[PDB]
Amino acid sequence: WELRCHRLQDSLFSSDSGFSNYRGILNWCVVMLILSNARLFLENLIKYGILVDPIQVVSLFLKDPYSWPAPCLVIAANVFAVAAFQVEKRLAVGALTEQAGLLLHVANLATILCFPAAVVLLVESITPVGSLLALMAHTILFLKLFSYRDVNSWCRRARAKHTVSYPDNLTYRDLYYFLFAPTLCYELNFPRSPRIRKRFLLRRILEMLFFTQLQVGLIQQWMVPTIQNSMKPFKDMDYSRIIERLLKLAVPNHLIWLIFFYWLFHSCLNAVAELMQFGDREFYRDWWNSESVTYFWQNWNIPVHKWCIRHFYKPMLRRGSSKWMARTGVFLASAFFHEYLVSVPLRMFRLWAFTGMMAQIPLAWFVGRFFQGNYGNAAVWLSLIIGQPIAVLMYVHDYYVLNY
Amino acid sequence: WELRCHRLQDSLFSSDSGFSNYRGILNWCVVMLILSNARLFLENLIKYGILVDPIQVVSLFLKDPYSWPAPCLVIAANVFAVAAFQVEKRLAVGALTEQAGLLLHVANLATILCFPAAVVLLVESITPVGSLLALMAHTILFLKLFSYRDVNSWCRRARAKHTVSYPDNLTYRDLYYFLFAPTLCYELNFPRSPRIRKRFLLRRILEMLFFTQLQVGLIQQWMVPTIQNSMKPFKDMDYSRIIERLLKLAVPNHLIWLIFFYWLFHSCLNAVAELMQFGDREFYRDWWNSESVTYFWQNWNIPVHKWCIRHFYKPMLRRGSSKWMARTGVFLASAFFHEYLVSVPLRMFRLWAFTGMMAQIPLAWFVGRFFQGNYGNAAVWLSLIIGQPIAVLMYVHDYYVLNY
Ligand SMILES: CCCCCCCC/C=C\CCCCCCCC(=O)SCCNC(=O)CCNC(=O)[C@H](O)C(C)(C)COP(=O)(O)OP(=O)(O)OC[C@H]1O[C@@H](n2cnc3c(N)ncnc32)[C@H](O)[C@@H]1OP(=O)(O)O
Ligand SMILES: CCCCCCCC/C=C\CCCCCCCC(=O)SCCNC(=O)CCNC(=O)[C@H](O)C(C)(C)COP(=O)(O)OP(=O)(O)OC[C@H]1O[C@@H](n2cnc3c(N)ncnc32)[C@H](O)[C@@H]1OP(=O)(O)O
Repeated sequence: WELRCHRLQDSLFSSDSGFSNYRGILNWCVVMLILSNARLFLENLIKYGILVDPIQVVSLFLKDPYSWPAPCLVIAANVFAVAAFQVEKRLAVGALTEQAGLLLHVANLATILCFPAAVVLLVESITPVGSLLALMAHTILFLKLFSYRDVNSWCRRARAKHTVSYPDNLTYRDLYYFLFAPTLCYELNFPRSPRIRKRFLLRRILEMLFFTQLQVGLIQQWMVPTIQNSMKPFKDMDYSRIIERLLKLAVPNHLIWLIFFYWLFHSCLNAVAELMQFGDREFYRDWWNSESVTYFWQNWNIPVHKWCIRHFYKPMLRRGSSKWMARTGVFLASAFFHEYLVSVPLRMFRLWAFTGMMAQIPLAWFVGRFFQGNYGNAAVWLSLIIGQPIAVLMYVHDYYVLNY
Repeated sequence: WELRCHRLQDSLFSSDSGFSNYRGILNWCVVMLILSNARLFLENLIKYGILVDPIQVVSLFLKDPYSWPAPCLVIAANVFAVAAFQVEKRLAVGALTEQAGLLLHVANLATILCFPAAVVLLVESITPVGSLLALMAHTILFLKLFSYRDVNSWCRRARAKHTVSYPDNLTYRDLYYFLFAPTLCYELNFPRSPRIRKRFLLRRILEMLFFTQLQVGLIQQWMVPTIQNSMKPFKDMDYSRIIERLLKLAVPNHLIWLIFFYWLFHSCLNAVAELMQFGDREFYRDWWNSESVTYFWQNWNIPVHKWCIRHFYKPMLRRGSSKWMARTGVFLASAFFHEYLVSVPLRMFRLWAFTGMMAQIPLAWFVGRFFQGNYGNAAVWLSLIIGQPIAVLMYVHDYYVLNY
């Protein structure tokens, strides 16, 4: 019975092991967060929720609507929605010329982009956090209407040669189901879930509330005191002081962005999809396992990646153009939308976001051409800390100092 | 081109996805620890390492050896090692009766267990942290010598009917290579690595030093102030106060035990195995992914599990006994060794460790019969926080209060 029991192996944590199953770490983080903050979350939940008076605020908005510009914009987006729908319904039956339809759709999209920006920059009575919601609603509406017109154009061009054909997909039910759906690519037959899971909805709502409380606590107890150490704007300040102050904020800002990602792309979108019985719930991929910046940029946001691939990248390639030109176009569009979403709601136009997005390129080349394995993943995790979140934190800090 | 792109799926974080690859979380923890504590680690490393004078302490021990009982015990363990080796070498050639050899081996093992305990309980000049090292060395020596005599007995009984046979494996080189090897199961041919990786050794030493500094910082900045809030012993204290105080210490104690596991079972053992070119490096398995307490107890420590299975469990089953009796025997041996390793170095004999190990049973039954999936893993992670680490923390706290 002298037989052997040892054999060449390697410990699980070592990179040469090829081990990947680490769900226990996630469950540990959840258990630690709950054990540490459950009493405070319950206290704050009772305190705030005992003041829940939605009828009060609804009536208040109903007494004077012209004093709340952000919900008025979120409501007026439906005018552009109905305009695009009417253009499409006339294009199907009505013999409206395709060039006229294209021109009207381009006008509708340009107005969708330009109207909220004008109303925000001109009306000084709108808060810089409802302005962001209005601008996000209008950006999402712009992308969704682009996809809508594109898919309907494809189906129309096809028609010249349990399931729904082309002309019977133009209804307000389908259009509005698409407008509220957690996706930016239009289809005629969406995949559906069998039923609404109430425990799933409850857990998602609890996650949303808990991470909201956690983010407010993080901000008000870690970043506001650190900012109030020396309240000066980042503009008109030596680079040494800028870096010295950003070193104290890089970590809590990173945690805030992580909580943003989780409670926005996992819990909120799954709650919406569960309420709507939406089938496809692939809203993200393993960006945390990225070994280069390009993998992270592709896999951190799947809706926008699908949109860029299906309506912006591949149509541009099919018309004849090098991949470099299409990548440059995507880069410029992303920079423009970063500006649209950051500078406009704050009315603060600096060169920080642009140079951040620019310096993101040689960093990507370096991480791709020098690091590999777990060191590439560490370099990506480090680039997330001193990358674009810093360029947004500078804006938010300068605004909080200049305006309070 | 109206074809579809959506399909029924589920987000990666949801338990219904079946996703497991989460190495990015580990790399994130490492990057965060480094970014947060690198300056302090470098400062403390410079400060302490500029005092490195090993020749000084070696000479000091050489001037008066009778004043340092712990290294004298760690040195005197070699006497028992050589005694067992001589018994075996005489059993091979020398016609020593097998019953006499068995009796001498039993006497040697009983002395291995009883001598350090007596020297510790009788000599009051030994520190309660060198006492633990001596007791651990003698426990490990006891287990290793048990395995040695068992394997040699198997090979001898077989003999009555690149590679090494039985009689040519009895040498001081092989015995001492086994004694320093990170394993408790003896073999005649160990698997070997091809070469010593210097970068691997450097990273393991750096991990050891870094986690040592981190643990000292955790203790001296989180648990010593919390203890000094009201310095009273856990004995002669109301249960309400006991639980109220343990609630403030459950978390840092858990983090301390996690760092213990990592820097002891991964970095230290891999450094030793790399210095010795040891092949098998499976020192642990995915205990963090456990869905019941039994899986965790089996997979958290692979050396002791292999020992219990190969020399204690299976030999007991082959002689005829129900599985319940063997499990009870393992439980009693583990309780005895917990006492031997905790109570003796502190000279403090209470009923806390025994009732902790006892209450571990109905907790295991409950977690097995009620929870499943990620909830079982959460229950196991919660049982690790209020389980045995608490029963060791009570001992250490009472000692630190009573003695300083
Ligand atoms: C917005 C809300 C945010 C909430 C909080 C989120 C937290 C996230 C969590 C944690 C990180 C912290 C936050 C870090 C980041 C913060 C950034 C902001 O917040 S800015 C704010 C404003 N928003 C933007 O400015 C848009 C940002 N970008 C995006 O949303 C997308 O990720 C985007 C637009 C970048 C996706 O675009 P693509 O990179 O997928 O596009 P293509 O270039 O077409 O990629 C396809 C790739 O495949 C290759 N390819 C080649 N042949 C192909 C083929 N046949 N088919 C497909 N691909 C092909 C192509 O060459 C390309 O790869 P090749 O770049 O060259 O390496
Ligand atoms: C020591 C240094 C620690 C440093 C820090 C570590 C940190 C760790 C990290 C994080 C957690 C925090 C710390 C929590 C824990 C702290 C506890 C202490 O520190 S106490 C201190 C003193 N030491 C002890 O008292 C020993 C503790 N125990 C151990 O070391 C082992 O894990 C031990 C002895 C429990 C392993 O024994 P088995 O459970 O493997 O033994 P069997 O019962 O034979 O298991 C085999 C199983 O397979 C089944 N089986 C059935 N047929 C089989 C067959 N044919 N072959 C094999 N198995 C079979 C058997 O029925 C059994 O499973 P069925 O229990 O019934 O569910």
